[PDB]
Amino acid sequence: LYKSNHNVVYSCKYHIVWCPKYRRKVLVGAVEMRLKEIIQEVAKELRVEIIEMQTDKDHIHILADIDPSFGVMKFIKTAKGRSSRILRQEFNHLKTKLPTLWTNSCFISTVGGAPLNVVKQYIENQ
Amino acid sequence: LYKSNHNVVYSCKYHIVWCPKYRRKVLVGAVEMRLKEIIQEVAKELRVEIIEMQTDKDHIHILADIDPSFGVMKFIKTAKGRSSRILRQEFNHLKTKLPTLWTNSCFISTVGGAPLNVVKQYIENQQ
DNA sequence: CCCCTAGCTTTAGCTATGGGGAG
DNA sequence: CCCCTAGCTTTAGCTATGGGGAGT
Ligand SMILES: [Mn+2]
Repeated sequence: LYKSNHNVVYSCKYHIVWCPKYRRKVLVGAVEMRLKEIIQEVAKELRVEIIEMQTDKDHIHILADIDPSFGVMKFIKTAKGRSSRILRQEFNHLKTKLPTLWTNSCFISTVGGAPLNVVKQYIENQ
Repeated sequence: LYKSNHNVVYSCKYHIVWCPKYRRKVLVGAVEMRLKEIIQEVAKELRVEIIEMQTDKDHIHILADIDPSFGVMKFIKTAKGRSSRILRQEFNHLKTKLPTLWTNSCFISTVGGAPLNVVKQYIENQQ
């Protein structure tokens, strides 16, 4: 459930989705395997909580908990950016067949239900 | 439902709650009236979408849509900070009875349900 | 709507409530 | 757990995945 940063009590979870360039179904086999590895590593390094993360031929789906003071875009930037660089060094076709691994676009959807009774305990905890 | 910033397709809504210092029930009458006014003004200025916002004696409750690239804490900072300064200039007791209007704490809860079928249209919209 | 730019990491490749520009 | 600091607006009063020092 909830977690607390310096004086900020939060529960922030997002549904993030992004596709490779031209929607090329390259996220398969060893590539999708490596992709998830690097993102988990990034998440640990950026204190991001990876909840759900399944990969599909032409897109990835991540559900993460991120400190509102940190920023979703910051996580996405390291995720997309590092993956592209690292992958393009291992899987050569990613570099030759595509100018970049990803696009400058992503899908962000906030997830969570109105947590009544947790609001009241917060208030009384003040 | 969804809005698009430069290449980012988003739907980010938060439930924000914060209380005045010492939980002093000062957010009533003309004070609560002015509080909501200023926040609405701030929201317009920061392109924040004020959905729900009711005030209570010892705490405010806001439900807003915020561009993920902008940041929730940025909106919160301007909201708490501006309100505190402006209010304490109008309602004198707020300055004399309290050292500051708010505390350095707030409650942030993400709200929204898994939008299947919007995910797919996004993907297919990627050409 | 697209190419450029500054900012920052991956020092390559992605973000910036981004910018300026058609005509 | 708290007081200080830099950053930024409100130029007062609030944030910073904040900091550093005392600390069951
Ligand atoms: Mn899917």
